[PDB]
Amino acid sequence: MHVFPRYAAARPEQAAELVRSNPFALVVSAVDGVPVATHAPVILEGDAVEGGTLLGHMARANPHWRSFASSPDVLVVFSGPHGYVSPTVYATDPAVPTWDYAAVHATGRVELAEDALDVVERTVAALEAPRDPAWTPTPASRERFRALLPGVVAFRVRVRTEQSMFKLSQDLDAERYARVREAFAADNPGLADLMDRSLE
Amino acid sequence: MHVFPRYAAARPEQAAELVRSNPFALVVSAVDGVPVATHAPVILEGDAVEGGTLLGHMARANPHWRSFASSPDVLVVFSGPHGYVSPTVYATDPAVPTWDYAAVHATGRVELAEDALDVVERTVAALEAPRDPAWTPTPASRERFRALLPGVVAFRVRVRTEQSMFKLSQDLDAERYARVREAFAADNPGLADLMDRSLE
Ligand code: HEM
Ligand code: HEM
Repeated sequence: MHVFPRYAAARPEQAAELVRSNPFALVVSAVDGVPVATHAPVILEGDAVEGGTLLGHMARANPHWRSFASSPDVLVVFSGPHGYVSPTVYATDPAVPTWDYAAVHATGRVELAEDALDVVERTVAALEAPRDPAWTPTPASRERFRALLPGVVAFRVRVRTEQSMFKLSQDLDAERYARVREAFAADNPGLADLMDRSLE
Repeated sequence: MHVFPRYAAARPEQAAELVRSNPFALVVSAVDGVPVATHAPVILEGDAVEGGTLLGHMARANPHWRSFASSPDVLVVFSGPHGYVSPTVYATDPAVPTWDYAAVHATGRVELAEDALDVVERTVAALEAPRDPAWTPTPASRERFRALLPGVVAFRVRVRTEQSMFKLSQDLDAERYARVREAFAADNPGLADLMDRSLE
C-alpha cells in the first residue's frame, strides 16, 4: 500500500480507531514462498498501532499457523468501509472512476500465544463493546469456551511498522464531494459515517 | 485460508460470481521478504477463476509493482459481503461468536501488462455492468484516460491455484439460521442477499 499524502489520516488516532472498529482482518504470511492469508478477528493492545501488539486466533485445523515458526514475518490488514465511486455520481465530464476506502496495515513478528483463552475472551469483549445490546458470556458459555479451546490457535504480533490510508474523496471540490457523500449516504451508510467522522 | 468443507460453495460458478461482483481486491506479494498488499480493482478473464487470468492496475507512484519482477508470486484476495455473528442473535446459551464471509483467493505469476489502456477500459466496463444506470465513457473521457495513462501500471496474473469459501451459517439448524438471516436483512442486506443467493 502506498499512502498518497492527500489521503493521509487527518488525526493520528484515526488508525487505531479503524483497527478497533474493523477487527475482521486479513493475516498474511509466506508459506513455501507464496503469500497465504487467513480471515480472522484480530484485536489491538496499546493506545496506538505503532508500539502496539495485535492478538488473534484461527482454527487449529487451519494449517496456516504451522508456518509461523519458519516464516514469522506477518502483515495484518484491517479494512474499513469502502465503496466504488462511479462517474455517474460526479455528473461531470470528462471523468475517471475510483474506489474509496480506509485501511490500516501493520507488519511484525508473529508468535504463538499460549494464553488462548485470554485472547478469545478479550476478542469477545472487543467485538461486543460497540454493540447495543452487548453479549456477555454466561458461566455456561465460558465452560463451553474451555471445551472449544483445543481446536483454536491464538497468536500475537508485535507491530514493527504501520501505515494507514483514508481515501475518502476529501481531495474533491465541495460540489463533487457533496455528490459523493450523498450517494453513499443512501447506498453505504458505514462509509458515509466514516467520511463524516473523518471531517469532525 | 483453510476451506472448511461445511462452508464450500454449493455450486462451482459461485467463485467467479463473487470475483466479478467484488472486484476491489487485495493484491499481495513479498517485498524484501515481508508481504505487502495493495488495494486495487482486479477483473477476471475466463469463465472460471481456475484457468483464468486476472487483470488489474495501480498507481505508477505506488512502488509495489516494482517488486514484481524479482518477487513474482502473487496472491489476490477477493472479499465479498461479511458480518459479525453475535450470540445475541442466536438467543441460545451456551454460545460462541463467529464471523460470516465469502472470499476467493487466487495465486499465480504476475506480469506487467503493456496494454494498460485496455486493462483500465475493461475495468470500467466490468465495474459499471452491474449498475443501473451505468456510465459509459464519452470521447472526452477516453481522451482524458490517454492523458492519465502515464501514471498507471497495469498487470496480469495467470491463475495457478484458487480456493473459495462461503462461510454463511449454512451449518446451523433452521431456527438459528433464520435468526442470523433476519438480523442481517436489516443490518447488512448485501450479506443477506448473498446468503439467499447461496440457497437458490
Ligand atoms: C467475537 C469473537 C469471535 C469471532 C469473531 C470468531 C471468529 C472465528 C473465525 C472466523 C474462525 C475461523 C478461523 C479460520 O479460518 O481458521 C474461528 C475459529 C474458531 N474459533 Fe473463534 N471467534 C470468536 C471467538 C471465539 C471464542 C470465544 C472461542 C472459544 C474457544 C473460539 C473458538 C474457536 C474455534 C474452536 C475455532 C475453530 C473451529 C473449527 O475448527 O471449525 N472463538 N473463529
Ligand atoms: C472502475 C474503474 C476504476 C477504479 C475502481 C479505479 C481505482 C483506482 C485506485 C483504487 C487507484 C489507487 C491504486 C494504488 O493505490 O496504487 C487507482 C490509481 C490510478 N488509476 Fe484507476 N481506477 C479505475 C479506472 C481507471 C481508468 C479508466 C484510468 C485511466 C487511465 C485510471 C487511471 C489511474 C491512475 C492514473 C492512477 C494513479 C493516480 C495517482 O498517481 O494518484 N483508472 N485507480
